[PDB]
Amino acid sequence: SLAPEDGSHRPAAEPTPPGAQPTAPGSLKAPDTRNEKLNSLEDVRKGSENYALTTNQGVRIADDQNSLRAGSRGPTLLEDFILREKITHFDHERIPERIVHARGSAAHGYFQPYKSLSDITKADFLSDPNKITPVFVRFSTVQGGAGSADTVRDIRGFATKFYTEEGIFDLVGNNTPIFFIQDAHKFPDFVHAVKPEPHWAIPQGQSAHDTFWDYVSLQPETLHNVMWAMSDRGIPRSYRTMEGFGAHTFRLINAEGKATFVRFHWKPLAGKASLVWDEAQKLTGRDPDFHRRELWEAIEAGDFPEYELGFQLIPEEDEFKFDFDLLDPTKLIPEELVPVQRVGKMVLNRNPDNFFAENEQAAFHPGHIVPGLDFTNDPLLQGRLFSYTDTQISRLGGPNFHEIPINRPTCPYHNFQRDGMHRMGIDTNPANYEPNSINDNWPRETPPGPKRGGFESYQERVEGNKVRERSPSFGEYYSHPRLFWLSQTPFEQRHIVDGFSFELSKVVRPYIRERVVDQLAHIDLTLAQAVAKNLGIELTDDQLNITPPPDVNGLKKDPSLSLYAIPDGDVKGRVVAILLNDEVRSADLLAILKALKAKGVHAKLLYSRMGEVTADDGTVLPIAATFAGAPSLTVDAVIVPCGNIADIADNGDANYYLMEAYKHLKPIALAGDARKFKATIKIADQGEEGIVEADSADGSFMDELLTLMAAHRVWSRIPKIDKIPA
Amino acid sequence: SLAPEDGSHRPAAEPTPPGAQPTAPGSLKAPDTRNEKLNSLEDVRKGSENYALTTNQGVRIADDQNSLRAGSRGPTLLEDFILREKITHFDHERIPERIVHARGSAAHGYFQPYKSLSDITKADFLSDPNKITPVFVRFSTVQGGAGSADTVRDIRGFATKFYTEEGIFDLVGNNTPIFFIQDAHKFPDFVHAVKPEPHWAIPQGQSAHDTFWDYVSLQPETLHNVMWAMSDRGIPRSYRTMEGFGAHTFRLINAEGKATFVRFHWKPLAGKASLVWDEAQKLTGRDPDFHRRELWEAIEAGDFPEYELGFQLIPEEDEFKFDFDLLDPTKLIPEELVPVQRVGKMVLNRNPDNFFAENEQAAFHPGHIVPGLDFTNDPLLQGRLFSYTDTQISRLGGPNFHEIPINRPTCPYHNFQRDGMHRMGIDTNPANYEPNSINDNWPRETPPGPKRGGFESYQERVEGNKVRERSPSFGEYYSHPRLFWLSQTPFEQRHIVDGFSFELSKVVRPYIRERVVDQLAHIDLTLAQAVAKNLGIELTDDQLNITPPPDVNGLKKDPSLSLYAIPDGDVKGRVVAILLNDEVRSADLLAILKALKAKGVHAKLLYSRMGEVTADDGTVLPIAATFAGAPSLTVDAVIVPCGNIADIADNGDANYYLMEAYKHLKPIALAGDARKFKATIKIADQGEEGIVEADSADGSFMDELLTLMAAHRVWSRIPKIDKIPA
Ligand code: HDD
Ligand code: HDD
Repeated sequence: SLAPEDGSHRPAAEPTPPGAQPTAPGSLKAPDTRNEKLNSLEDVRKGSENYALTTNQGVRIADDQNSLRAGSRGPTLLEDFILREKITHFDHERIPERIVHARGSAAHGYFQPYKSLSDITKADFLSDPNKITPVFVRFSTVQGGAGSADTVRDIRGFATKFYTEEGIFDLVGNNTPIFFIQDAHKFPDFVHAVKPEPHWAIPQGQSAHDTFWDYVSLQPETLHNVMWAMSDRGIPRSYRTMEGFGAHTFRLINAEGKATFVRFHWKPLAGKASLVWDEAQKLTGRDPDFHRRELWEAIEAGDFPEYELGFQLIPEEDEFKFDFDLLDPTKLIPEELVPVQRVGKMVLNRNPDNFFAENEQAAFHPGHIVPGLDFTNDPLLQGRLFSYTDTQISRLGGPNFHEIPINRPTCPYHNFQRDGMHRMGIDTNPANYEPNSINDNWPRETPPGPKRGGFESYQERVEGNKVRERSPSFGEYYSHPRLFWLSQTPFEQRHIVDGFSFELSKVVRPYIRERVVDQLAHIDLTLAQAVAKNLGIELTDDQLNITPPPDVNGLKKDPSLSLYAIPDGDVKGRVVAILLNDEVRSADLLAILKALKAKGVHAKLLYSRMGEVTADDGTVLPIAATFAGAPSLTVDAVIVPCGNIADIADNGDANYYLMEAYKHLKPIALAGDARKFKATIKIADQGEEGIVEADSADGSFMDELLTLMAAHRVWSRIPKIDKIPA
Repeated sequence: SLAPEDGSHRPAAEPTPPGAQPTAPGSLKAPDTRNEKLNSLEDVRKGSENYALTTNQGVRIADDQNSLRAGSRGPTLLEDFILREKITHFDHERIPERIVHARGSAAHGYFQPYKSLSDITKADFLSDPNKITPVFVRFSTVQGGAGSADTVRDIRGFATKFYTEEGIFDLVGNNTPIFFIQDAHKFPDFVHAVKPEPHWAIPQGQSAHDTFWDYVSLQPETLHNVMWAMSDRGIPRSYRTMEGFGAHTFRLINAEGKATFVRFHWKPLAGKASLVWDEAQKLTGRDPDFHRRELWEAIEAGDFPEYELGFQLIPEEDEFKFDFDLLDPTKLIPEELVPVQRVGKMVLNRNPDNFFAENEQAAFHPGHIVPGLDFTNDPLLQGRLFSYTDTQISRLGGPNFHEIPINRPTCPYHNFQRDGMHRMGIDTNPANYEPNSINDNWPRETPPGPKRGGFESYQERVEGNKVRERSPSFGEYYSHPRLFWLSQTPFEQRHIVDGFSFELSKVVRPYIRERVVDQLAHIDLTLAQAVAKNLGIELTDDQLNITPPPDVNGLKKDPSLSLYAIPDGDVKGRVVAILLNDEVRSADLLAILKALKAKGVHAKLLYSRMGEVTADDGTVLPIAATFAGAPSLTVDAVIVPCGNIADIADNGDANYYLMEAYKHLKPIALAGDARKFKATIKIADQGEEGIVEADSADGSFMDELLTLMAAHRVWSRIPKIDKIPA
């Protein structure tokens, strides 16, 4: 019942490209990768090799194949305590998934600042460019269950737990710089509207349904984040290729007590890249685990996800200086007005050992701040502070959630709190209260100060009556949506139009579509007309006369809002499909593989069956997957080397592979006789931008392909795709 | 007052076909559809129209848009009890999902027997053909979470709660007649192996991964249910078009105390029908809720799902008369040996009101039997009896899950059990123990009897030592897989071959593929060779020499094991895509639509945009969805009426629609000029079986199409589709 004699059951404990080895728990794959937090989990990591199988009580089991019965065809006996322990534990494996962001993928890593920020913050983790702070990061979707798909259109979560020497700091952000709503009190209304509808629990992972567009049409504050969700930001290529944002204005507090307003940013060093909608959708079926898998494999390959932490900083005296309210989380701060200052780099360099223990049980909460940080009055942030503590009581079984290993501080924690379900800490303090004389008052309060001080809130002035009232300054809904729209490239605009058109086409009640289109007419008439057309709606004269909203502080556009306007391509960690034939020209493959390796681009070798093919020079080529098993959806570009092309010329799946990649705007490269495939995707003999062709795969051929891959997708091809049946 | 003044926000309370109206809670959609259980839920149904919005304590809310703060831009106050109640309930909405069958869709209905079964069972619900028993049924997948996709390849659950006059009877079955393993002690090993792998939590909703095939390769008892899952059984068209089975041998006990062994069956009156793999997988992406949705809409349309309950019955004296053990749940009872006797009909005729409250909280458990039934020593069933009670303690929060309204018996329940979390029932009995004199010993035990008696177990003889030992009678693994294989049509066999080839191709460790192939070589060499070819694996002479397993009691096949060998087509409730153009020939549409209506087949009118198109004669045609919005995956056939075909002849989506429908073997009909599309799918001028074509949609056109639909798919097309790129 055992391992194969060759040791091929066990993956190498070395960095390896996606698909080369089976994936494995982080500590077995990369045992020499360490940080303070990873090491501190060693008390609870449990091995297996050479150990006897036991009950949870430590009793060795002799027969784990059978229940205890009265004769071998008889009834099962109640005294079989081994069976009931095993079954009882199985029967209770599940815990409540998170209310929102139930679907997510996580990894370990570390953070360090570029330079001390003690001028603006006394936060210890930002005080020294050579103090490393471990992190645990969870990326997520928002609406779907823990078993929903990755590549849905949705906001993405981006939560980072920093295990600092002065306490845990959780920066709990999303991949867009705003949220749908203004006050936490409306959170259950918004989330109930986007979630599956309550009578039938449909649809999963989709805002494309009546209730969501109902709420949107009636709550125009939502339109800004909806524009982002309908843009390609809603369907990222990978969690490594999206931005992160804290959304709210927080405060930094320095040693001298000065407060500075701050918004948080994460910049992806692998660049910004998203899928296209037909590709993302079809991908939730071909591989609902695509982003989870891609993150885990990138880490196993050494393509560590890296992010730059950046701050937008606004002096206190500048609170009222924009034409929007800094505390309104439906408003972004344009980088043209306030630049992002580089703060530090985060590297994710190890996967967890057990998803449930480390990922599913992790609890992030934006109230977990540290000295040198503070809140503001943002009314959405204010209510979040209540929820993230409260929800852990059911999700994680009670108030000792900070004792679940993933959640534990690596710095000291001591206080007079006691008991609770599943209490691990055994307190020896004679006192469980303070003030106490019986333990000389320990543990003791600590005055605030420059470093290692107690937490004291910034003494912000509060003046007003007790009111349930929206600030009048929040009552503007169109100008940020319009600034975002004007900042996208024409093809990004087209995809926004297509997203609204596609979603609203799935709204059954036509008046809801109409009301949404009327809201679009208040943002931008070209957008509104283009959506209306697709819905067979005609704008009224009044609608055509709606005055567009004002510019944002004089800005006609801000290109930092676009995924693609300013190139920031990085091909390392991307992947190519190489479509094999039964007689590959080995000279082509040599050159292809060598150029890709030089840029850290991975390859997957595909064929019409599994096993091996032999190349022209006798090289045996192992096959990663079939053309159907690993579709073009899962790769960044497609290369077809020369060889016996007749072998694959009339294979439907091979031809379709190229048609799907073509439709989805990916680079394709055809060497020698592989150019016969140009007829399948209707390329003229002259060739075209985005299809690489030559007599063979040489220096030039690969350089070309790699240049296209750095530009991500071939946007100039878009007019040519609506005619192809794919 | 936000409803549209035309009342179009509210769906009509009358049966309407899929897509015609928004879906609704069953009691608002079909208020006159009643049964005793639905009626008994009235005490907890909560309405809404005309009511003031309140806290849960009944306090009217004035402003549900804002938190209470100090100043309208000030901090949120802890005294906002309205905010905290509303966020608290939200923060705790989730409960743990089911350990297995997390993904399920459910409906209300009723059951009635055809005639009294008093001669063979004293079960009250089967005693009288005029006794109607309310039921609640949940259908499910097995592996994936509650938010996973419906049309995965997996076993399906089919669980029926009968609310009988003598107690709840739960018939908790699946859509295949056996299970993967023999003894309940291995259920967590099997389930852990099929579920997402523990390091990374991948893959969702798929057995296509290493650990599953590792376990199967090492436990040949699994192979029979694996054959079922690899066939088109693993991807049903609808919950209305699969079979249901209790799997285990149970007992019926009559008034005279005679036991008869029984296996339970559900026959779908809508026939057996499945998807094909490429369609199924793509549909998990285009509509992960397809089966849930199809069930709900069939019920709203009046196409109620109906099933006939049947029994395979075996006298006690025949226990040992088969080549396999009756208590072995890896073995089926071939209907050629033991016919299914028709017992009664179940009709599902109303959707729930609230999915969480009725579907998510429902608790089914096969130990919930009633006098007139009993168990056997089947060692899988024996362990199930422990699990389904235990698991509710966490899932539903304690031992009072029977007081959750969907779970309550409709008949009396009284006992001495008290307290527990969530206790609803307020006991007034002076006594909470028996025997007692202080309440005259009430409630009292009831002797067994012909009717309305207490439950007494059949006094089966037990003789043996206390052993953890598998019966040697269970040690045969191959002959049932082989009988199943030999019973399939050739196209079914090919689909089995492709299901194994596709799954093993996702298994990263090659030695596991090889070991599975070797197991197949023990079942049937043709199967094993065909899967080996697809994997690039060469059978050894030893493997080519393995002698096949014996016939099952002289059977070389049983056609009842095939989905399609014996025609059982039913078109009612199926759906057709109609591809419109901007000037449709109205006479064609009249003929098509009326022909479909007469046979209970639905239509969806599709185009390149939403809104309307106008026919030749000026009739205005409402568009249901776009070609891309409602892909051919979601229909059973496609009809292209004549008109201005030039409108759509160059539309990539229109073309691809037909290519996808064609690849997946679906009937396609083309009228007048729509026949120019013949070139898109490569049909010969003189046409082919499975393509209907004529000058118009008059005469025999619609009959020919409906005939194809009654046969489900165009299996003869299979050799044609391999070369088409779609
Ligand atoms: C007042 C309610 C509330 C509102 C207004 C917000 N959140 Fe939240 N959030 C929760 C209440 C909550 C929560 C219900 O507490 C969750 C799910 C359950 C839990 O553990 O946290 C959560 C989870 C959650 C996660 C997933 C953390 C993880 O991976 O485990 C992220 C990334 C965010 N939130 C980010 C945001 C952003 C960017 C918001 C707007 C700027 C926001 N939340 C507003
Ligand atoms: C000893 C463990 C055990 C084993 C051997 C089985 N089950 Fe089971 N089953 C459970 C333990 C369990 C459970 C974990 O207790 C579940 C999930 C949560 C629940 O309430 O019951 C369940 C759920 C469950 C459901 C879903 C009910 C619903 O819709 O809520 C169905 C249809 C079945 N089972 C059917 C089967 C079949 C056909 C089996 C093999 C013949 C089988 N079970 C063996």
